[PDB]
Amino acid sequence: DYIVVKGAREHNLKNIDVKIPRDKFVVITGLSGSGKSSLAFDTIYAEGQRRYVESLSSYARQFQMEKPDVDYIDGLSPAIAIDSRNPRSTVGTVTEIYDYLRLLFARIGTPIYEVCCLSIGEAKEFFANTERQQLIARQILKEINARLGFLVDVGLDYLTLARAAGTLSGGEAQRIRLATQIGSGLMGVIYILDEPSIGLHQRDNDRLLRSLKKLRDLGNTLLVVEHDEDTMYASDYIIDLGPGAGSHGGQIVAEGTVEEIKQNPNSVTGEYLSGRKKIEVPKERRKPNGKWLEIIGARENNLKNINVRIPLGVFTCITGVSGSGKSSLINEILYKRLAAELNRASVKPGEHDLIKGIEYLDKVIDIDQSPIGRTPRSNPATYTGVFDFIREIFANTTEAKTRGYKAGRFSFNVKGGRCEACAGDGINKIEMHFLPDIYVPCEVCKGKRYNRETLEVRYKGKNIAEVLDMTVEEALEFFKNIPRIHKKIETLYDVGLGYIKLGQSSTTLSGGEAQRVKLATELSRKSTGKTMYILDEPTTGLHMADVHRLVGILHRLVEAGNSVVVIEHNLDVIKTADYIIDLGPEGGSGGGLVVAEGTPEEVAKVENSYTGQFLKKVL
Amino acid sequence: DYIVVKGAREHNLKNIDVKIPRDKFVVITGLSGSGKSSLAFDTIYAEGQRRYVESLSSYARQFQMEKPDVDYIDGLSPAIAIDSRNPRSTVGTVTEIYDYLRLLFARIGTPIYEVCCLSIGEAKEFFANTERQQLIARQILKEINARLGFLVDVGLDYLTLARAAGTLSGGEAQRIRLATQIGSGLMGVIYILDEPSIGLHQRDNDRLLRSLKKLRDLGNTLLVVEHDEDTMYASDYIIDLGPGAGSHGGQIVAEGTVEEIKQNPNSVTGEYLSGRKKIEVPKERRKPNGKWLEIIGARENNLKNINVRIPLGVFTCITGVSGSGKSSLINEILYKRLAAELNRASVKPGEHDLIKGIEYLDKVIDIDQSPIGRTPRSNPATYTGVFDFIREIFANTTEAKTRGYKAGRFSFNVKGGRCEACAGDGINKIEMHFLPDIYVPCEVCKGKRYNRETLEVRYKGKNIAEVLDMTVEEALEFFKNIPRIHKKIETLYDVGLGYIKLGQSSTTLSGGEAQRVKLATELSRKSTGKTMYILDEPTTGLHMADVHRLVGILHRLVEAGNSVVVIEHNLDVIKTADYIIDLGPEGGSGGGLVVAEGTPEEVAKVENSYTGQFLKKVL
DNA sequence: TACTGTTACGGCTCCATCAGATGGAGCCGTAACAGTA
DNA sequence: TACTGTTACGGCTCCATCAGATGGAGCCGTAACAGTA
Ligand SMILES: Nc1ncnc2c1ncn2[C@@H]1O[C@H](COP(=O)(O)OP(=O)(O)NP(=O)(O)O)[C@@H](O)[C@H]1O
Ligand SMILES: Nc1ncnc2c1ncn2[C@@H]1O[C@H](COP(=O)(O)OP(=O)(O)NP(=O)(O)O)[C@@H](O)[C@H]1O
Ligand SMILES: Nc1ncnc2c1ncn2[C@@H]1O[C@H](COP(=O)(O)OP(=O)(O)NP(=O)(O)O)[C@@H](O)[C@H]1O
Ligand SMILES: Nc1ncnc2c1ncn2[C@@H]1O[C@H](COP(=O)(O)OP(=O)(O)NP(=O)(O)O)[C@@H](O)[C@H]1O
Ligand SMILES: [Zn+2]
Ligand SMILES: [Zn+2]
Repeated sequence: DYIVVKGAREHNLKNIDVKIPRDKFVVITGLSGSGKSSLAFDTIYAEGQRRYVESLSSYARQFQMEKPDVDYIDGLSPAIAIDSRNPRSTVGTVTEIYDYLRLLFARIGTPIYEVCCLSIGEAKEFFANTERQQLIARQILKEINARLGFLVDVGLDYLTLARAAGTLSGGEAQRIRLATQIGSGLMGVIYILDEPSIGLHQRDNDRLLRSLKKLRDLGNTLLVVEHDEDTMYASDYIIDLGPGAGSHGGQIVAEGTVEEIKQNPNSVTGEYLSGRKKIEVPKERRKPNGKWLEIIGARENNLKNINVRIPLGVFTCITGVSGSGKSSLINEILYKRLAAELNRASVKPGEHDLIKGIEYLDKVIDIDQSPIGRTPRSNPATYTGVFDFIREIFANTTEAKTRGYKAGRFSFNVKGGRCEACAGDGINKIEMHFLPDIYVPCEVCKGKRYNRETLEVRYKGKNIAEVLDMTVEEALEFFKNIPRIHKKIETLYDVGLGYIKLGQSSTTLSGGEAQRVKLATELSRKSTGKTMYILDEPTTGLHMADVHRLVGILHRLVEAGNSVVVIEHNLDVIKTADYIIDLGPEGGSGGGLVVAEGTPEEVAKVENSYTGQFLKKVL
Repeated sequence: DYIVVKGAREHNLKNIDVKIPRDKFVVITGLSGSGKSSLAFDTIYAEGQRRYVESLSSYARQFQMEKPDVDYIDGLSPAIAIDSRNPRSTVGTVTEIYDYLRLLFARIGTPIYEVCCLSIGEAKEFFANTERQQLIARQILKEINARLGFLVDVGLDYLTLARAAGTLSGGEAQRIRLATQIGSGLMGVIYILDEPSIGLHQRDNDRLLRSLKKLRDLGNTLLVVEHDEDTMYASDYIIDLGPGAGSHGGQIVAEGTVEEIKQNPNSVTGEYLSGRKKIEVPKERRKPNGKWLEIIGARENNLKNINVRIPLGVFTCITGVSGSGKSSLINEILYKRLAAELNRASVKPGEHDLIKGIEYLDKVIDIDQSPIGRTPRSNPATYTGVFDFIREIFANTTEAKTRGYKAGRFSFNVKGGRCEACAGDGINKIEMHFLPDIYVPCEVCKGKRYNRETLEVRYKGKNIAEVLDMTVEEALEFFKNIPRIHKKIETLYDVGLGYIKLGQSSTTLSGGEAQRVKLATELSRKSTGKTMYILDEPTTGLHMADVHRLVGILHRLVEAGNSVVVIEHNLDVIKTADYIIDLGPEGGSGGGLVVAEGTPEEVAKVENSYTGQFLKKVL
């Protein structure tokens, strides 16, 4: 009737104990980097999967989850966790249809293109329209029909089998994954969903919530990690972590029904839910000053030759259902054209007639939708580009000049100035042939990543390792005088990473922390007073407080005289905009035209847009 | 609250529907080859495992269970099914201790025998008696300690790591497997145990029942297939199949509590439980006539130089705990010595001083404990040796003489007289690269396994395929005149296989059917009136009716003037014996001496033997 | 003289055990060139 | 003349995809030899 976890100390958990009810819809909420993903994925899912698969084949197991740093878990059950630009990965590989087709052509084929090029619906119709062949391929046909039906019911029936999954839209891919993993008709299995509401419109989120409720009604336990109010308002239990983030959080703050979290004063999530902390709605929207940017005849992806006008110098939001061509309209055409015109980028734009008003701008800055790449040779200091300035600082010291050390001698990724015993990693690489790997600190350099000769050179009494092993808040005061490093550190501090260290490995970063690192890196660049900001889904993996910080900095940038366009599905960002362009009304071939356009109130008055009705309800 | 199976037609199931309660101890009983193993293992376990692992890695899945021929299963949960003389398989490989030791020696070893040669207890004591080594091998040590503790608690703490698992006793190996598979502390998992009471004494069965009840109290479902009264008397639900075996059974006869099965008149299991059908206890035991067989100074395995005397010409049973040296005393010494003395076998006997009374015998016949080997090129006719006589019959026909066909032309395992299209298999070998294989009948020979030229030659109006595709009951009348084939078929009929066909592939045979085939093959040999029968666990995988048939034929053989020794743990066989030799009192190094010896009443009067107390309670 | 026991050899089949490689992209570091203020 | 945008190349690391081999034993078929009645 419960899952009792005792002595949970994985990552940043401060030896906490929880009692997660069974056969219930329970969410895990908190700040970015607070401990939700650790507590759920790295402990409960890991223990359940390991315990189940330990009673299985050893070779198959080698081809499981590592043991968490926990004392004991009671009431555990087998766990399934739903939770890349790869050219060699298409719809057929993900849905396994391509494997079935290859096997069928190898077995009963008579010595392909018409099936791969055909859509899901066309292929299903063709399949539905000597008995030895049927006897041989009865199971293949049954599996093909089941997979096609699941994909059609997932809301992505317009896709083609030969299309690459790297270019696949977030909503369609997420729906396909949910249909594949949820459709098993099992009972007594704990399901863990790590942020299952990314790249999904409100209607898609509602359909996913209905599907999850149906799955839970079978007699399962739903443990989802969510940041959206819609998900947390449709659950019977909430486990709130915190009270802060990073080393300042990792313990349970509040627990219970959403009303209990609302009444709880120690929970930031409850305060943001009730309304004690809220994003202020602008009383007076910024009216356009006559400066407009027009694109005529969009013909990229599912574009139906539409005309849209985006004002310059105001807050602009792009809305619509998943697959409605928001990215195709904004990124692939506008960003590429602006980059080619201004930054002299050698990139080919999308299919369009022409764009007016380009001369009104002077610079373009963009944040795409792809996540960042994780590597142990990177940290926030290297990612944001401030590490080069810090290395120049350390090479500008009198000791560095006297000893001849160059600017590249203070980096662990370049030989000649790093601990050669650990190859600059800082820890050894002891690995197990058939067991999860372990981390052992390197005793030659004691984890400082630099040898004695490098650490001898000190700037203001601190060597490179000390400044790498200290947080952004301290670096704000340490580098106050010098303007460039101060600006970069101030951007990192304002984006919300005032607790993280400058040398934390990116592989250990959370999704929200990496997202905020990317946002700070892109927004730390110089603005000339007339700049075009194109943000594509910036509030992903971000709590409402981080969303508030991002909205504040974006509005400060807008007030500085620049223009901002945000492709966001979040109502908090949408309600603060001054001009909303809506696309749709359906994903795929069913949409690609402007359902509505205007100020948020005008779009809300529109009775056709789903976003219009959602905005009317919100306002 | 239930598992609903509809349209179950795997193997010999006649499209039946069952409602198996959840979170209960439910057994599946019936005759040998009735449908228990199919219904449980091939349907419920298969569907549960496939449904769980379909939401897992594709490559790992290739390195699952085939889809059963069922309509739908409701209320399913992930399923774990507990259910060879391999020199390259020891205790370390089964318990995975050897892999851990090899990994530890590769990682922290300083550039083995003392650990492999040491027992489990010695190794545990040694392990329990720079911190970098402990940090590196903390998980390895924890896993080693957990496995050693589980093995010790399983009741097999005296074993050595270097000992081969092929020579491992049944009780110790079964206890180790149960400890390994049961110790996972999971909840909501269906456990399927296929005959978990083979090679186990009554005390070991009781300890296993206690362990299974403890495991079920966690909130799991126990679906065991059992033939022993002790297991079926400790369950809250019984699903009895039948009413016959083979093609005469496969449907549900009775279901409910053991009292309901007792009161049910249509169930054979209930009739045997209540006492309507029972094995008659001999009123007057066969007293020895002075003929005795003495072995002095046994020194094989855990033998403590004991003296035992086995009478000649009476029913003798060997009892004792698992590992008490029953096989070591009887088989390895007596059978080898008798074979070398009489049959001129070139085998080396065990370590003993000498054996008296060998000249009193004239022949030795034995049935060992190892199961039979499964191959698609064998059937009961080939296994029992009657196929050679049938082929000689078919080569003795006038058509065979006229056409020149030899005795080997009527076998599907020899080229030149078989369907070369299917290579004598009778079906094609269509295989899937990553899917379960399928069977397609060969259209060249229509499944008759023989070409037109071979099928032209007919004996008494029937060709070889027709006589191969007909049951033993028909073959009893067909071959009535000829004495050798009549004797072999009569042995096969009396052993209980009056429904099976003469050409059924052994790979499709059940455990009880293969066991009875082996018993018939060994007991069909000629007896000279003074023969020594050494049966080692003959009533394994056999229902009480098959046990009754075997007891009847054994007692007829004894009354014919021969001697029989049975190494059996079954009380039904034991209570009908005339002289019981008990070994023990503990398995492994803790036993190897005669706890008691005498008639069943005298051994029952003994207050030290566990078998004595069990016999006293039974009588 | 035939039936029955053994061994011996050739060919076919099942089962437990051992214990990854590759192409694509993303990131860090350095170099080079051009526009602007 | 310095700051900031781009491209271009070498080296390091993560992730999805492809889609078994071997030694041991057991069984069928045939041959060969020996004991017994
Ligand atoms: N190996 C590690 N050592 C120390 N801290 C770590 C380690 N790995 C992760 N952390 C930190 O632990 C905190 C919790 O991370 P995690 O639990 O994965 O994220 P989360 O709370 O689900 N947040 P987010 O994904 O951003 O919504 C973060 O501040 C991480 O930087
Ligand atoms: N390379 C491509 N070629 C053809 N069609 C594509 C391609 N990439 C995406 N599409 C389709 O174009 C439509 C719009 O996709 P896109 O505009 O990228 O999504 P989006 O609006 O950002 N939606 P989402 O990411 O879910 O919020 C969808 O039906 C996609 O499947
Ligand atoms: N492929 C098949 N086609 C037809 N009959 C089959 C096939 N496989 C197995 N059988 C028969 O189906 C019957 C049920 O076998 P099975 O269910 O495996 O045994 P069981 O009832 O558990 N008995 P046992 O193991 O002897 O205690 C037996 O008579 C088998 O010979
Ligand atoms: N080859 C061997 N070398 C040494 N010890 C052995 C060997 N085979 C078995 N043993 C041990 O000798 C003891 C008796 O085994 P054995 O007499 O073969 O079993 P059993 O009496 O038939 N018991 P069971 O089969 O469970 O009913 C056990 O402790 C075995 O582990
Ligand atoms: Zn080092
Ligand atoms: Zn054929």
